[PDB]
Amino acid sequence: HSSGLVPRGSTKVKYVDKIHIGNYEIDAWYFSPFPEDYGKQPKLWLCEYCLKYMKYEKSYRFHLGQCQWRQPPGKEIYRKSNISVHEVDGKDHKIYCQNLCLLAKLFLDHKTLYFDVEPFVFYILTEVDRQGAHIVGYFSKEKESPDGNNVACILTLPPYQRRGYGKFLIAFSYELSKLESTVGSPEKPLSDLGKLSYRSYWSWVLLENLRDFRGLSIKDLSQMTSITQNDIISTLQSLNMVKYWKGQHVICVTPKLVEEHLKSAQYKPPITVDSVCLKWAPPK
Ligand SMILES: CCC(=O)SCCNC(=O)CCNC(=O)[C@H](O)C(C)(C)COP(=O)(O)OP(=O)(O)OC[C@H]1O[C@@H](n2cnc3c(N)ncnc32)[C@H](O)[C@@H]1OP(=O)(O)O
Ligand SMILES: [Cl-]
Ligand SMILES: [Zn+2]
Repeated sequence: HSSGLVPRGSTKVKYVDKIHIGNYEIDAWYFSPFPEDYGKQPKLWLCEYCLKYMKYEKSYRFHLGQCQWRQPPGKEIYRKSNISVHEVDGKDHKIYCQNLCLLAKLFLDHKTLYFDVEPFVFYILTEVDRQGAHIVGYFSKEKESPDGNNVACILTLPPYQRRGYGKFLIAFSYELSKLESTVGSPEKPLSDLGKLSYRSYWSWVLLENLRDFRGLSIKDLSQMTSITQNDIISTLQSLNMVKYWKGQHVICVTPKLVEEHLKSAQYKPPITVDSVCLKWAPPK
């Protein structure tokens, strides 16, 4: 894709820059390869339930009155109060997942090809009211990850950002890893916002464990949390809670120092994953 001013005499081919979804309008952050004909109109209109993308307010309004979807496809594997997660296999809901990937790419620097959804499972987060289940965000996961990634992409839609939904999704990804009896880590590279979110999540989990146990190796923490030993080490380093002794990382902290960290404004997830509300078994 091109940016900047086009040369003298040329026509700028417009990309999608604004979407209307439910009762939100959202500006694009990046180019997404919707077909060129969809980019030329002032807005792209998305059905908030089936994610079909449309070119006109009038086709949108017709769709709104006809489409019977009021939630994501697939299985509702998590429900606590009005928060739900649906598991959507890319092989079985190809069109929905393609629509989701084109949406997501508007807010991601890079992504795998939007049509290549079969290798992935998608976990869709919704807030539920009387009208339906309204998409907040999602993460995707490779069914088989050569690199041991437990998340491929993660997104909270911009109007829902900074409310804890991203850390909910991160927590959720590690609950899956724990049930699979494996460690995992997000696919690299992480965006700057990605880095802040993961570091916040990892810090909170590790601090919480170091005070609930009170004191427990890095291996122990990894097995308990499914966080990789490398991500534990980088997080403990940022907490000033690790020493290096003859080439080996050694946790070094007291209960008092853990509490100082937990009592500070820098480290309290507004919504957490309740295992009792999760219904999921590993495939595998
Ligand atoms: C796995 C590979 C990838 O997917 S890399 C790409 C990751 N995704 C993206 O960059 C897409 C666009 N961004 C997003 O969707 C969101 O920013 C993500 C990364 C999902 C975070 O979601 P969100 O629901 O806002 O997270 P959260 O409320 O749970 O807060 C997480 C911590 O991050 C911080 N944070 C967040 N946004 C900002 C910001 N604008 N400026 C400064 N800090 C920010 C929050 O304060 C929070 O940290 P803390 O717990 O308050 O210390
Ligand atoms: Cl916006
Ligand atoms: Zn629809």
